[PDB]
Amino acid sequence: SMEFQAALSRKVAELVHFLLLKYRAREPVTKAEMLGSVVGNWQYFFPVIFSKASSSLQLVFGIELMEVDPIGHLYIFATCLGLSYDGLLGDNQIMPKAGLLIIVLAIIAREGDCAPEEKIWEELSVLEVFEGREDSILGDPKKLLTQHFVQENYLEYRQVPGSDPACYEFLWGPRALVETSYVKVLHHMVKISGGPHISYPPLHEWVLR
Amino acid sequence: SMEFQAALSRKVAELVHFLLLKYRAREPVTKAEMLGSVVGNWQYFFPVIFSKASSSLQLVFGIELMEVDPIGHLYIFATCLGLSYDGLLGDNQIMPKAGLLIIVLAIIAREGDCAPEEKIWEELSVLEVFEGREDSILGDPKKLLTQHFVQENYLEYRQVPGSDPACYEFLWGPRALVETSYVKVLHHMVKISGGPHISYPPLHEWVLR
Repeated sequence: SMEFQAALSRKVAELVHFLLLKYRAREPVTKAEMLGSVVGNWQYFFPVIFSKASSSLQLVFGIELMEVDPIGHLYIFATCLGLSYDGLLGDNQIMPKAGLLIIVLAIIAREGDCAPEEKIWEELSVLEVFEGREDSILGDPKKLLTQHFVQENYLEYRQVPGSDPACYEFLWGPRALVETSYVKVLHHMVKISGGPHISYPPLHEWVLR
Repeated sequence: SMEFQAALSRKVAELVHFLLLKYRAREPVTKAEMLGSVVGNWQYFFPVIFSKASSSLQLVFGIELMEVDPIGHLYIFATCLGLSYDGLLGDNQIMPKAGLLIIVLAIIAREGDCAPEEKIWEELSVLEVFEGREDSILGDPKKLLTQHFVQENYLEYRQVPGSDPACYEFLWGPRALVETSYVKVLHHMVKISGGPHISYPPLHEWVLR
């Protein structure tokens, strides 16, 4: 189970890397090409592998794999919510950033007009992508990442008006307001997570015994 | 020696942290305040400690400590070359970025109009500030840092014209050209490193024996 699941997950990660390379080249991709990457044995597991990889693309990277030919199984890529930014730099092997941008936008939209930076830090600190490197000499990578988002005008960062000592908050920047909307971001979050839960357990009913 | 130098360097790092806090608050600082941070014993070593800390500020962080009152020993701060950017974010404990920005600008100015990104990566990879975290899932921190500099318009990043497959290069952005100049950056580099060296050894003279 644990070994077999490790090997299966390795195949998933290989397909994710292959699809990311296709995305960088702005090349379409077929099921047949993907089976030309799922080497040997694991052909039988293509439905699950594919289904995981696609999911990863949406959730981690903010990239949507879209079937344009159901018969030939031809796929193209789009950035989630149509954003004009994916955080890439030429052909350098760095991670697309649109998923994390959308997560931050969603936290802000959940809170209202703005969100204290502490809420952003708390929410981002639970994501495994930061792999315990908060203590980097250069600076906490999640905060430098939000700096990326502020410099691209998707976010605005400002002092909370009238705070002493100074406190700071994030709002949607002009580019975020032009390219998307509160309803589209919140809908995307509800869609790609599945309907949420955390329902309270039966501590709301009385046994009347 | 090694222990004593470790303790002395720890005092240097404490003074660097204190001066960085003063810089964030845009507060002036006196020698007397600094001795109120060099706790106890190490008062006698204030000349060397100070001299190291100040040097660090220039070389690592791109911050110049400037004496405005020789009698009272009052100091203020400036960003090196007068840049309007230091890479900070509110009161978050992240490292000022102006020194690394100036290093990149200097590599470009050394090469001419532009520099291939590979030269930038090679030169940045020798700096200990990146502490062997090139393999971060989020992306290589030195490349994300250059992304900071491109998004602030200090750098421009573009494909090398006519390259196949695509190669990429860095040039000075409009903000860098407005705020400083090639001569000022190259002079700053010559100044803060001391006059360079790496002179060839006596493999250029003939012993004529």
